[PDB]
Amino acid sequence: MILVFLGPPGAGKGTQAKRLAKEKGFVHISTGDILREAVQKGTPLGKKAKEYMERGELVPDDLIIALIEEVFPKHGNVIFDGFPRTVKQAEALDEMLEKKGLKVDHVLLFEVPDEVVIERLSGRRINPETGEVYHVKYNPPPPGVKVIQREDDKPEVIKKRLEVYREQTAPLIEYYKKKGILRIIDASKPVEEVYRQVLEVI
Repeated sequence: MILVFLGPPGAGKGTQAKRLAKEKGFVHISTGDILREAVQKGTPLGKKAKEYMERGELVPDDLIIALIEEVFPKHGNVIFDGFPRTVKQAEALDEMLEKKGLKVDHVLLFEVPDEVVIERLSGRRINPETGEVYHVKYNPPPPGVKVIQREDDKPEVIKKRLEVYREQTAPLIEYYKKKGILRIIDASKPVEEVYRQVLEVI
């Protein structure tokens, strides 16, 4: 079966993805990985994707689709983690899948209140003399170790970032809602209870 896992950063969706992959025997797919490998190996699509990045352009959607179609497991059990990102990608993904007589079975939307995402992300502190990460609330640094707060983790910026995430994702969500395949997960819950919801929907 094929699953898509979507959610903003801070939602913990990849932890859920990796556990399910391990227990059930899915291939976990991050498009970042497949792209990086193709570009490094210098395959024909790897080379084409590369020219685009060098110019300052996004890699076109049909290229990412073709990269996925290349390394796609024969058994057809995969979890897409954070992809598609747009409606356009969703349409092209659907198209290449049905070319194999396969479909997306479930899309899991990991929902979590803005308030909680801000607390998770904004709380982060970095030792710039190692790069070792801490959290003012969850895992405080020793009083004494020098730590900073990345500009990006300021509540202002994160707020902006969720707003952009929603603008981009709303139409994706609606597209999957229209097909009757969107399952809502309450990701505000303890990790074991989130995993319970995922198992329930599948």
